[PDB]
Amino acid sequence: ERPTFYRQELNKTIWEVPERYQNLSPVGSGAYGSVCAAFDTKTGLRVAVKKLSRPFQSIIHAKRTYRELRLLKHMKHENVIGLLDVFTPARSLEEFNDVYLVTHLMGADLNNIVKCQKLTDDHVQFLIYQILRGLKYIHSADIIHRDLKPSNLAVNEDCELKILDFGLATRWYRAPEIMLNWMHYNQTVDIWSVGCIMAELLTGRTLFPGTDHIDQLKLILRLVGTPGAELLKKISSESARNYIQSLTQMPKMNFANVFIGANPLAVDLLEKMLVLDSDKRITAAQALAHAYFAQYHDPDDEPVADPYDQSFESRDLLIDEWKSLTYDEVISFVPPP
Ligand SMILES: CCc1nc(-c2cccc(C)c2)c(-c2ccnc(NC(=O)c3ccccc3)c2)s1
Ligand SMILES: CCCCCCCCO[C@@H]1O[C@H](CO)[C@@H](O)[C@H](O)[C@H]1O
Repeated sequence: ERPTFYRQELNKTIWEVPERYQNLSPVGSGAYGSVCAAFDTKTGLRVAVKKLSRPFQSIIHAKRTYRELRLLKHMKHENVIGLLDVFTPARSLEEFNDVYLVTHLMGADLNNIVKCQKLTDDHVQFLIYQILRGLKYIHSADIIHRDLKPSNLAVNEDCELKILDFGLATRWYRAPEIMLNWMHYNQTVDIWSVGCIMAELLTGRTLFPGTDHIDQLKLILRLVGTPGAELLKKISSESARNYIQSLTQMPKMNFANVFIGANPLAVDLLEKMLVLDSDKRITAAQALAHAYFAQYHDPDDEPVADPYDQSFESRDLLIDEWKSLTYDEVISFVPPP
């Protein structure tokens, strides 16, 4: 049957949750809603419960709620945030107004683990491996993260890592094409980010700590060189081309000297991730097979996602339609094993 709910005032609204979730304590809040830590008596897990704010206030809010719930329900992988539970106190669609999402309580992100220090090479292999493993899965669903950074990487005390699309400096890890509003993005935009994160774990220093947009791009070109002919022939914007040919030629730096001291296999991998031309960057699948990850790579335990129907993105529906579709997704949810 339906669980027994209780009501408690938290973050200035009445939260109504199943009695399995105990000891709600706010962690934080913002425009999106707010989040309480709780204990799930049923599973023995520490969890985070998020009450969405204004989920159906407008067409756009409603479609965003639907998008969020669909994504969360589809993501079932150890290195990606997933859903333990979703609930509403409403007993019918007619009563449906509030959506609550439940996931594992997370207490630290990659910045907290790193502390601007060098990590050991073995530690970097393990962390980067997990990121790539999660990215293979995400990319296999025809999804691109687009803003992968340390603040979106949760890590527990066993340094098990999960990719998030939220947080628990902002542009230092972005692909250069993303910062130049290129569109037509490749999934390897995320691989650029992995390269920036990996470099920083090894060296203890941000790779491209630009002061602003143009400075970021200047630091990038100084390392990887100015665009070569092969890259230039794929640029359709006549302003971008003539600006690019007008810059002084700079060669690609010698990565072996830049990251001197590093495992030469790490250097090799960085050379394959941090390529300006997104078409020539290594994929997540290819990177998992790279010799750097030999102690962790298991081709039979690097799973891919089921096909992910994102056709709803192209649709323009009424608020009550998005609301109804969301309600269907709440009611049909089956918790993980
Ligand atoms: C958009 C903003 C956020 N959303 C969630 C969240 C919560 C439940 C379900 C889902 C899908 C996301 C967040 C979440 C999820 C899990 N753990 C946390 N934990 C924390 O924020 C945290 C931070 C410091 C100390 C202790 C705890 C937050 S943060
Ligand atoms: C002056 C700085 C130049 C930055 C060049 C970035 C090149 C990124 O690479 C480009 O990505 C596009 C997808 O986004 C693809 O369509 C192109 O084929 C690919 O070359």
